Amino acid sequence: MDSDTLSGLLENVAKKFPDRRALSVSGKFNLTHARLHDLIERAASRLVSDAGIKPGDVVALTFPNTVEFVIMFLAVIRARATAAPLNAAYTAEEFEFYLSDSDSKLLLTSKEGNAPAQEAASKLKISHVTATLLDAGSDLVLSVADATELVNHPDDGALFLHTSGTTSRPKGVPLTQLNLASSVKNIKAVYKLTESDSTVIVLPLFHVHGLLAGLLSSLGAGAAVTLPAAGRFSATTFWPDMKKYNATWYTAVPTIHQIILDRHASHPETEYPKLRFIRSCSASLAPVILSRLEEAFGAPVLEAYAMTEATHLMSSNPLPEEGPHKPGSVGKPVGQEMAILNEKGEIQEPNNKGEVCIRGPNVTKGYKNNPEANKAGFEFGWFHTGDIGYFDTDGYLHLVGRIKELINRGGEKISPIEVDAVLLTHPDVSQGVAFGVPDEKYGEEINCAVIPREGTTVTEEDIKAFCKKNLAAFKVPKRVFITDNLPKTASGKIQRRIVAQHFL
Ligand SMILES: Nc1ncnc2c1ncn2[C@@H]1O[C@H](COP(=O)(O)O)[C@@H](O)[C@H]1O
Repeated sequence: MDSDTLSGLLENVAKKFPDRRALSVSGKFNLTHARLHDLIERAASRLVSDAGIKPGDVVALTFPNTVEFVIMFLAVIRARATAAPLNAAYTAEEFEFYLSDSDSKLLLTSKEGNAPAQEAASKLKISHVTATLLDAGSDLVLSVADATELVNHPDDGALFLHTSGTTSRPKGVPLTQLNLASSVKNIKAVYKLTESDSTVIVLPLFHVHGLLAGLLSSLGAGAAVTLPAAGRFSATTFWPDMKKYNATWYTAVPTIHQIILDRHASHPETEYPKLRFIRSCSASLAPVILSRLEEAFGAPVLEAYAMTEATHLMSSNPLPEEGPHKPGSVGKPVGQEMAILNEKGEIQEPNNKGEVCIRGPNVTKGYKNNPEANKAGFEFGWFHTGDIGYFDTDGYLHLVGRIKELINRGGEKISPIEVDAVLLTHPDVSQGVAFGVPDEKYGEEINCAVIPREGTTVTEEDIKAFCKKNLAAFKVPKRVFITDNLPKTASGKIQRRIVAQHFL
């Protein structure tokens, strides 16, 4: 059943499991793998014959998490075109930038549309076409007027995204059919996803975590995916959806797991479904959150490490049946090479820190139009992640942090990851984030911000005293900012430099 293109893999899945459920919209749609497959084929045929989509063309998509997004995403890559999913919340200015930068030739939206995206597309003279799924007797309806021997090549572009800009400049990342097929195989393999598995999407599908792990790897296993009725995560409908659609796992970022834990505290379900595992990725999972999750929902919590340039998955803790999962660790490399290198590019022995570097068929060939970033980031096939970590003697990776977020206090580098984990263990802390700030005496100093739990009162001195009991003195935040809100990216991450800037 494996293939080196995602479209080929999905064709194999549809032929083997045509009547298994593939894609549900809560309360509304329940598509099987054959039905979904054919909706995609017919939509791709319309893209080629009626919307003039040629191999190598880029098609932008901006949708909530909907059935139309799934169908059209897969129709675009099936037509040998590159999908560029974009955040529906962008301004017309941002849409204009991303549409121009990706070389999009077409903009797809729902029937309801998106006014800023359409404004940007009109200005750039990029065609706009809408997509609507009506009922189970009809093809998906495209607003363009009136596929079989399309051949998908592994090196065809399939997915185009941009990097976050947390520590560097936002760069364009082109990913191929081969990149996608490889990551879907890796993700399926390490979690042993099969056609009996089922999940609910609780992350945006325009970022690789929700897209590759939640959606595409499920489909690639003949498994089922459910989208929330309202096109985005809802803490109140989450467990009803997980129960009704027989979910066996889910994946989220730590901030979303925290929201789910808060909901369990204020409104526990009388019963929870028994899951195979719960997955965390994209930002550090504090050990205390791992333990709270395992206690609350009774399933093993497996942390993974991933990035856009690796088409999501790089490493993961394994299934209990294959090995332990370690709090504070992101587990072992899956289906790719990984090495810890010092600044002279020498491989490090276990328990020696250095830059995490990867090599494999899941890794982008290179940033778009950025020969200097490619010369700096790639060497003999190996990509430099910008993350500092080390392997323990079991070969499990422990992340220390992004190179440019480590706090250099008088020659000693502090890990904000480490301190975050400690902050979240304070009885009255709901959220917390440590960050580096300038310091006249030490060059850099560590500060942090915390959000107290509802109805609790916390002081800077409380937090500092608690930190002192649990960290070497040099790591203790010198200033503690109390606040009621920490901004998050759409990918569910708190950006350290933004918080720092806000409180300085
Ligand atoms: N499990 C994790 N723990 C800590 N950091 C992570 C984890 N997964 C991803 N990251 C970080 O997220 C970055 C990728 O972010 P992006 O590709 O911009 O969505 C990585 O290079 C790491 O710095």
